[PDB]
Amino acid sequence: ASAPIGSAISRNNWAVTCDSAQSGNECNKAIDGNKDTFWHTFYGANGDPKPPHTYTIDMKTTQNVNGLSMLPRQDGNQNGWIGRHEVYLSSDGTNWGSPVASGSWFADSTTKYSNFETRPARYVRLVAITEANGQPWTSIAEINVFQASSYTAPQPGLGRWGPTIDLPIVPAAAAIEPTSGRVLMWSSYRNDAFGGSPGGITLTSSWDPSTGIVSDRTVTVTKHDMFCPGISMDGNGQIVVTGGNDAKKTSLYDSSSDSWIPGPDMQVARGYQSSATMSDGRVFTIGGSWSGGVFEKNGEVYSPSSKTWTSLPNAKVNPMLTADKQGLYRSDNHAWLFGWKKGSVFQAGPSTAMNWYYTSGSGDVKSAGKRQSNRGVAPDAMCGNAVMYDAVKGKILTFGGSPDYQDSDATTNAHIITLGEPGTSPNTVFASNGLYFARTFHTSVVLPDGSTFITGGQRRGIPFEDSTPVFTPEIYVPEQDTFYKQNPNSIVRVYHSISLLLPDGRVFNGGGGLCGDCTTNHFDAQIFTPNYLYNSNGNLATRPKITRTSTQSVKVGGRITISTDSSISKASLIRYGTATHTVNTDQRRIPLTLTNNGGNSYSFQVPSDSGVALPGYWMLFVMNSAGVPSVASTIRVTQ
Ligand SMILES: [Cu+2]
Ligand code: NA
Repeated sequence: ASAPIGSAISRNNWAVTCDSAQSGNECNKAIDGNKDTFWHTFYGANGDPKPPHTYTIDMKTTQNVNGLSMLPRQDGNQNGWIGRHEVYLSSDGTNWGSPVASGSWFADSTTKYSNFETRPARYVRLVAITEANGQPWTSIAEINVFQASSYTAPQPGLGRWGPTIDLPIVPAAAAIEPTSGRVLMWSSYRNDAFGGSPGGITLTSSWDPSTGIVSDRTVTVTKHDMFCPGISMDGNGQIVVTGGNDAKKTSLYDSSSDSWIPGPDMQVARGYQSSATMSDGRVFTIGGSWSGGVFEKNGEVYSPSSKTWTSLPNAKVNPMLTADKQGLYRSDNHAWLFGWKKGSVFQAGPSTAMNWYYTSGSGDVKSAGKRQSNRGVAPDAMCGNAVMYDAVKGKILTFGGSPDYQDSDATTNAHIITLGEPGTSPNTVFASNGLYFARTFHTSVVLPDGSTFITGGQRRGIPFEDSTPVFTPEIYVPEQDTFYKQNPNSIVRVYHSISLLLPDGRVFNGGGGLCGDCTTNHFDAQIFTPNYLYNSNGNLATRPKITRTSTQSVKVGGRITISTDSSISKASLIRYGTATHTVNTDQRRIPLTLTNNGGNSYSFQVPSDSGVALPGYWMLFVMNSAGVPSVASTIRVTQ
């Protein structure tokens, strides 16, 4: 199940309008209180008019609306189940604006919801764009609208949340398809659950930001239930998905061909391990006792060229284990890995102990010291996040998490780690005064300007429970060493949530749940628009445009020339992300130094070290003096 974020609005005084209604299937059956009766558009003898179909409610008065529920027909018949839809709100009945929510609902008879930020409205409209099975009708047994306790206008200058993207699944794993710009999401063998999988199948769903279309596909060709995996974008731009529900499998997603290819089986079965792309395009993984057994799981490395997994038994997992109370089942999970120079992999945590992993010969591990600051040694921070926001300067910000995976209080601890050469102990300091809010299961992304956006989580980690939610996101501004609260959202984002940076510079945040019958499944995502996209008036700022790119494929150390439509002050390269269970080993930012060629023509060199400029796809953003970023250009970085 799912749940709405508000309380049902009394349907007494309401007045409803339908585009069509078959007699016996009146518009009003949708608001009778009887689940046996439903509104149904014309059929048979009244003809079969195709969607869009629309349901408009006049609440007579103004309510602080935050959601809607749609119970489909409960009579065993599927006809009229709503697929694609859009939700609109109006104070007047004529001016509807942009949808506050849109997306697709799964094809079943369960109640479906639309949760969105609170907005005063007297009118609500639900547009059924499609029918779950591609037929013409639209049927609704019951429709409800929910209201918030109160309404507080977002504060100016602090970003904005919305709209809501409704999905058929809980997106507990997601990636950006670099060639298409779509967000690829997956759940498990089911849309809302992972427990009890026969393995071998995964439900995926894609959202296209340009069209707003949500497309779904069941992947069986790799014979892998991809829930709880390792995820990396290799040196070729293929997304490598490892283990999880099918503990030894590897599935490869090729963005180019929009397809899934079986990969080689790993040497060791794992679930919940992290994997990290290396300076040579190879993928290194270690740990993962969620599945495949609980024992010491040492490193192994994937070669995309030979398509083999090779064990690195001397890259030992032992030094990175946390002191988790549940033991090894959790202590080797979600390592904070970063591919670095010369085939090295840095492990920044969650264990207090940081380590250098080496991939030559049969592997090696060397101590990189303890995460600590003038305030003391940092405790284990399972599900804390770690972001490389300046790969050139080896800067990684770490924050949040808790000593144990669950039933433990989250911390506000935040640190800056500065990496040097593999093998050396990196410098670590405390980040400002730590987070404004202790959180675990939160997610984050590095933004075009080098700031880190952090959102969601709870103060005490209780998987599948929406308790102690943190609704106020924070942004860390490295130049200032200061954290800033942003406008809060209304949907709890705790365990199984995700965040990705979109090519347009906005953040996609969604998921949470995946517990079958629980009521904490969140079949949606929201978009957070950072204040760098608005001008002073609260309107969207005008964005610099990248008119020309000399090339879209460059070797490390290579130069790129661009022309813009306006003078640019800054530019950054952001590697495309992948995300699940707080882990994102693929995102990273490289600040670029620009050569002004005169005439709004500029060049920059990509760093010559492939451990900095990890191969794969990257997003190129340019910023005007105002700080407003362009939409990204996609550049492939090869060694
Ligand atoms: Cu999980
Ligand atoms: Na009804």
